[PDB]
Amino acid sequence: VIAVKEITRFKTRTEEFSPYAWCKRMLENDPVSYHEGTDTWNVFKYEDVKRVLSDYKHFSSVRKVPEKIQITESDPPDHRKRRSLLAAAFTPRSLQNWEPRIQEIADELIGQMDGTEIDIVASLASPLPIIVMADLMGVPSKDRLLFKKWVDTLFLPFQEEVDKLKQVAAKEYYQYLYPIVVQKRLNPADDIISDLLKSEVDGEMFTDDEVVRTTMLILGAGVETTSHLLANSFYSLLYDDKEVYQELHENLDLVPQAVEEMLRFRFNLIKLDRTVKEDNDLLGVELKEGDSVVVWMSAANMDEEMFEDPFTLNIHRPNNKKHLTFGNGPHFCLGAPLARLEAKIALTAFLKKFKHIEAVPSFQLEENLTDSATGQTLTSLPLKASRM
Ligand code: HEM
Repeated sequence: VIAVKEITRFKTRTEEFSPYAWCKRMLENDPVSYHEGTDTWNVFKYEDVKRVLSDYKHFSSVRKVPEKIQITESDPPDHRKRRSLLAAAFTPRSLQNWEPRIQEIADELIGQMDGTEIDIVASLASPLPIIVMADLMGVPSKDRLLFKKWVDTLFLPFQEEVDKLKQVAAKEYYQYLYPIVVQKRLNPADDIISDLLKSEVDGEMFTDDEVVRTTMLILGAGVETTSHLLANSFYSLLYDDKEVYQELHENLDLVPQAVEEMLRFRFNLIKLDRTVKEDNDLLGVELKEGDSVVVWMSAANMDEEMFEDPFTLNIHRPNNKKHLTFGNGPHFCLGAPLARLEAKIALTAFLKKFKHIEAVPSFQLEENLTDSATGQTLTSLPLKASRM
């Protein structure tokens, strides 16, 4: 694995969190770039990133976990089958049915917020995805705090005393959930575990172990990323364009468009890796089998060939939803509708309750950021809210 910081070599976390000047420089001066220190080819332009992510015949997701559940690191023809197995639990019917459940959870969390000082990461951005996933999975509401404790340890964290805590949590999680999975095979309900147990593609079906382990992968894909989107949205409403909050407060139908502009502009720096599978000179440079390619979706999202005035936050830009933050092609995020729905529901609920927010002047961004797979992520974000 190549960390972003090995390529950017930025001095501060802040420059990764707000990397606009670097993206511009790469897009304009070196859009298909060889980085000798990591032996990577780096792709920045929108059209090139989109093509690389479509062209699984030349750019593989297999680098260098039971196989049936390894969806991200697989290529066609197995990838399609493995994705379809999981997709049975994320149908549009299910997503529509989830909306009132997610609403109720967001209402409970916002319910507990008071003109007092709120840590939006601790009070909303972290817990909402976790509590939602517990509910959607079919974990009994009585065990929510216990489940959340394991998820916090495993997926927001954060010592080779840490390794030990995670080993213990993973075992506790597995021995909690496995008997639930067993019970649900015999008595299905309307929940993710039950839908996974019934899923069948070309005669392939999940074992109970595979169901449990798929739930752990779902958490690993969805918790920290969704929390990053929620926290960054509030960051942007506090520090990027202060008028946007008022616009959304007076017109809640703008919230989905605002979420797409946060995915475009405030999800930094997200990249994906591929490995060349078939020799090719289609990016205009010849790459041979085994070469490493890094596609920078954060930069593609700032490409003026696709997005007008790309270094400005603009929720009215007509084509923000063409961003590449969820990928493109065969591996495009299976969670994207859920992620979009959680963010719309959370923001809307907060906007209903609070007329104004304001930044806390003592907050230092550099001291409240940590690494993640999808870019620098906020460990807290304080704000003052006016119930007004
Ligand atoms: C803002 C939130 C999210 C972001 C930005 C995000 C981003 C991504 C990206 C970029 C990929 C493509 C990886 C690749 O091509 O190598 C991906 C794949 C995936 N995402 Fe997400 N994701 C998010 C939330 C979620 C959630 C909530 C779930 C599940 C509940 C989830 C499940 C998946 C799965 C299963 C894949 C693999 C799909 C495949 O390989 O066919 N994601 N996501």
